[PDB]
Amino acid sequence: HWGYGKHNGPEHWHKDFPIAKGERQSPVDIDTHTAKYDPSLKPLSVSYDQATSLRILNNGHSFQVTFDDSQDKAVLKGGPLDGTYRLLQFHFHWGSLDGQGSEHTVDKKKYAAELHLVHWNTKYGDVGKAVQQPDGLAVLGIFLKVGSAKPGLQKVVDVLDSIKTEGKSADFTNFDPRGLLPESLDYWTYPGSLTTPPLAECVTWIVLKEPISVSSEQVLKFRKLNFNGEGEPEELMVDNWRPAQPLKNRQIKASFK
Ligand SMILES: CCN[C@H]1C[C@@H](C)S(=O)(=O)c2sc(S(N)(=O)=O)cc21
Ligand SMILES: [Zn+2]
Repeated sequence: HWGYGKHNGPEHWHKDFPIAKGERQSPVDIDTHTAKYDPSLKPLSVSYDQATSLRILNNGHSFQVTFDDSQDKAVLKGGPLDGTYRLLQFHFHWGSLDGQGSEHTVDKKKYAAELHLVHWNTKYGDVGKAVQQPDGLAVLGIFLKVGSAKPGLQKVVDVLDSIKTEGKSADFTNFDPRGLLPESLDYWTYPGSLTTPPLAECVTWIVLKEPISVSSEQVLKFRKLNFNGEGEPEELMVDNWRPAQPLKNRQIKASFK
């Protein structure tokens, strides 16, 4: 029922999910002059060497790649986190034009897209329990700007025509998510929420400072996906981003000066 259109988009979500007007909603604008450098923050530890991707699917809101999270194969540790978080899936948010598409903004600047790598805290046993806890999820957010092609993204781009419409999925094994990371792991972090329904306030956000570059031809392929199912009127899957929400009583911390 919810989506990103005029009649079911983010301005309507509160009617079904009242937490939309909550105290720790995401995304937010990162004001770089107001963020606080925190020397107590540790470097991120990203251990994706043993990642096992399974499937790629169009869920009607985005496309996502899912991973085997039945063991500690691909994990995120360190940074602002206590304990071990397992990689579950990644997905993107993007725009109709190159000047919009990211969810987070930096000094009000929007990027062409935003990549979310979603991880859940293993102390809670399964992702469903984790979403009910204030430290249940950690999402690594990476900005995409348009420039040179990202070789590590091309395998994803090449299969999108096979999942054009809602509900379509395909086998997507042996994909290495390390190919999507920037060089630097410097980051901002703040406590927030899922950016789609159910909008649960269960996420430690880790947003990387360094964007990755993708080519115009790569992003164009994202824009050819459909929100609709096969045999419904065609509606292009674009602008699947939630606008920035009020920071309220939160401080954004930076790992770097
Ligand atoms: C379409 C629903 N997506 C929801 C529910 C679960 C799928 S999830 O994996 O906990 C997750 S992560 C994000 S985001 N955009 O904050 O990273 C949204 C979602
Ligand atoms: Zn997302």
